[PDB]
Formats: sequence, structure tokens, C-alpha cells
Amino acid sequence: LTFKTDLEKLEREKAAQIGVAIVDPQGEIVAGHRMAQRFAMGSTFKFPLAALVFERIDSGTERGDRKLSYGPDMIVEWSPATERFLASGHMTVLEAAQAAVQLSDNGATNLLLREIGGPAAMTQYFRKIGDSVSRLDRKEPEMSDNTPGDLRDTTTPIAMARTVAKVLYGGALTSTSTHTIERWLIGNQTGDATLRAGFPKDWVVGEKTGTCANGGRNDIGFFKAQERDYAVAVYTTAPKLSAVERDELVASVGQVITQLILST
Repeated sequence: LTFKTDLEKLEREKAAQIGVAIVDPQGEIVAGHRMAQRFAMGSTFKFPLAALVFERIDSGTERGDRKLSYGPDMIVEWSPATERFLASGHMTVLEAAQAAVQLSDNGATNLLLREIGGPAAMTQYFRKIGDSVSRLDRKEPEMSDNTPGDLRDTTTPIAMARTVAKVLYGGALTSTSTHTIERWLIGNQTGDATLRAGFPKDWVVGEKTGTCANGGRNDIGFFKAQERDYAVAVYTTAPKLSAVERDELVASVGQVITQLILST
């Protein structure tokens, strides 16, 4: 079946909605499905947050090894690294960013939000890099609440895919910072069952997951199919599936993407 009809089959059979955008390195459209529907970002915003931090490192307005001190008040739902570093009393800017990206650590994310000026500063960065759509309104985990219809804390697949491409391929960061964030995405610890489970094993893949209440399951990042680079954003809503079934839904989207790319 076509890309569109195979996604529609998943939607119908799983009682789900699937938002997908694939763009080339310059943000030119390759494929999409519900690509301009808004979906709750959940933790997918942590990748753009890390990019914001690297832009500040590149400009000299932040220093990666600067120590960010905190107390037990910064431990929130799912803060595995922040909990381990708590007794020491700090994480560096870079430790926190890497934990946010690779573990989806919420405390580490909020520690960075404290330093940059909160959700308003995240939104300002999206605007700066040409994304007029994505918006961070709240810190974690409440930003992942995904109340039906709420436009707070949302993006669209196409806006987010274009943001990913800007960061990885469009010169938003220096070559060193770009390579570092790319490696963080490849080494993500939370995506083994989602998109990259649906891609060929020789593709170079890096991504950042999200999970939202009310059935949100998301995965954004890049893949390089031999020499060809792509940015991808997948947002799904499936209120009646189990958590494992939602992982499998996203992996299935990965397969549908692959069938398209291999068509070619």
C-alpha cells in the first residue's frame, strides 16, 4: 500500500491518529501525514532545549562545564540522573543536557529551564530558528499532560521536523556542537522500542522520544539511509492502546517510512 494508506490503516485499526513529517536537510518536504495537526510535544522538546543550550555555548553566553547547584526540590517524576547527582549538589550544564536528551530526565530538564529563563526562553529560541509554531508553556512533567484540545506545549510534525533539520543540517550550531548533539541522539537510551526499531539496522538513526498522558507517544530525530540524510518527526495519539502497543505503533510508523524510502 502507499505511505498514506498504510498510515490510515494503522490509524483505523488502532483507533489512533498519526502525525508524520519527513524533510531533507534543507527542510524541503519529503513526506507527511497530518503534518500540520498540532500534537503535545511531551519530552521531545528536550532536543530543541539542548540545541538552545549549545547555541549559548557557541556564543559564549553559557559554559558547558558550569556547575548548576540544586536541592531535593528539583527532583520530579522521572529524574534518574538528577537523583544520582543530588548528594554531590550539582550537575553541569552539559551533564544536565545530556541526561535530558538521553534519559528524558525531567529534573535535569527543569534545571536547565531554571537557568535559561523558563518556558518563555524556550519558545523564543524556536522563533529565533524560524519555528513560529512550536511552543513551550510549562515545565515537566505538567507540560506532558496533553489535555485534549489544549494548544499549550504543542508543535506540528512539519514544524518540528524543520526545527530538527535546522539544528542538525541547517547551521544553527557550530560543527562541534552539531556533532555532539547528533551523537547524543544516536546514543539515546529511551528509543530502542520506538522509531529506530522500525528502521533498517544499517541506517544511522538518532532520536528523542516523548510520552504524554491521554495516549501521546512521539519520536523525533534523523536518519541517514546510506548517504541520504533526513529529519523526521512522529507524533501519535492512541488513547486506548497500552504503553507497549504505542511503542509498537511508532515502530510500525518507522516501517512505513522505510517502505517509502526504499521504494525509493
